[PDB]
Amino acid sequence: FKCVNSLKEDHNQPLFGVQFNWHSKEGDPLVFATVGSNRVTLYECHSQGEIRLLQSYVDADADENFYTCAWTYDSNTSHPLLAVAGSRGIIRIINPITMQCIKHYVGHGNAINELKFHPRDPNLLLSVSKDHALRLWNIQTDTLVAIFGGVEGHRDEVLSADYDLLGEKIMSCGMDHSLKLWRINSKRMMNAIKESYDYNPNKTNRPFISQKIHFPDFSTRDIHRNYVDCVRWLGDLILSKSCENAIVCWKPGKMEDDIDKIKPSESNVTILGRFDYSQCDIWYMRFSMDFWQKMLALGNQVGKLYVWDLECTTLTHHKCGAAIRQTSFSRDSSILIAVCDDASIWRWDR
Ligand SMILES: CS(=O)(=O)c1ccc(-c2cnc(NCc3cccc4c3CCO4)n3cnnc23)cc1
Ligand SMILES: [Ca+2]
Repeated sequence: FKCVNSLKEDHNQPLFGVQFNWHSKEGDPLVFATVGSNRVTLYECHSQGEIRLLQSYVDADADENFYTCAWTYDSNTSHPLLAVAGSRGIIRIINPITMQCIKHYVGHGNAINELKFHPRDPNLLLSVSKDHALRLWNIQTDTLVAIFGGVEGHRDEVLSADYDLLGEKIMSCGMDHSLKLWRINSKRMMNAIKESYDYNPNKTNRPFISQKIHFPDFSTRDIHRNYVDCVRWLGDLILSKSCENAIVCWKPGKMEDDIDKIKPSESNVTILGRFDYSQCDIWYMRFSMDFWQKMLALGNQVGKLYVWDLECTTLTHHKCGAAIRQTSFSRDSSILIAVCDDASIWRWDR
């Protein structure tokens, strides 16, 4: 990787999220989104390291602080859509063509820390919040499918979640140090997803009833000893990080225990490896994997970019010294984008 370009956003506020759109064709434009302050900005990656600003969405609320964004497509037309949320706990669905807000979802009793679209069903949006719960939305019928939390749910703010390869289960983590598994391929959850597609507030006067999932399918507080701010699946394995300067690769149960044969009572975990690094002991630092899950990338609090081949390397520039909050690889992994606390964007090409 070589640094081929760099730019700073005029608002000067930290950039907390960055996502390439992976739903674009080959030979179609390479687009990425950035979130920070009350803004969502679109960019196009061109030949010889050029970054072209497409458009920005500025939210009406000046005190809204976007923390996350995620890309989806309209199943019927294949046109891209972008979901954004943050400190207001409002989900906004933006039309990237016109950078206009199509619709919004209110529900969470505090800020939204991460947004994730279901890997198979583009209408299924997962939100994680400071209110201790996860929420699964059907953005086609504008319904709240399920609320994950309560009694045996997270006991503090949820910082991250990720679906497995096929979107049969979610793993979430937060300030309570725990990592919780929630199966969505249960009869109850599949009937709720099916039911949510048949709902229309125009054909009934009764509300749609959300599944209230009070108990996870697995839980552990044995991986990390501090806030768990990032979680991602690597097949049936889990990669998670705290602020203890390591990304831990682990799994529920014992060495030969199948994740789908694990009972909720399961008290064992198996650590399969660690990715050690330095100066990334501040809360809110995300790691990211490329489309193929062939590469791992994590930025540190002083502008260093760690990149590991999953089949280490440090990417530095003297002008890059602020905390790198999030990174994103293009679908083909040829480009890696890093976003910083000083509103700066850094482009690294293979
Ligand atoms: C410059 S400062 O004033 O010290 C500061 C620093 C961090 C935050 C902040 C960032 N991010 C989120 N949530 C999203 C999130 C969650 C997990 C990992 C992760 C992210 C974004 C990057 O890595 N926050 C929720 N509440 N505060 C925050 C706000 C102010
Ligand atoms: Ca399985």
